[PDB]
Amino acid sequence: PQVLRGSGHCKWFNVRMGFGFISMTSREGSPLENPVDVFVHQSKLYMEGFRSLKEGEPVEFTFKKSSKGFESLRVTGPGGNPCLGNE
Repeated sequence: PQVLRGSGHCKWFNVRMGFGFISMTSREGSPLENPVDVFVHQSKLYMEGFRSLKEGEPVEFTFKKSSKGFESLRVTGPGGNPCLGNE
């Protein structure tokens, strides 16, 4: 599938279940009128420690369109920094 680019913030993250939602607020640098949910699995998070997202943390990511809607491929913090997480 076409790799897509966006940015936004962590909407929520279920640490135990290993997944969450990103609220995507920009696509390819263009702000959205209507932010949209993007699924994110813990395995896609760029960071060295225990992998999760903190609610509200700003993210940049690649994603794809699947039969379920939008799903993350790789997620970082701003400027390609590691995600913050909850630790």
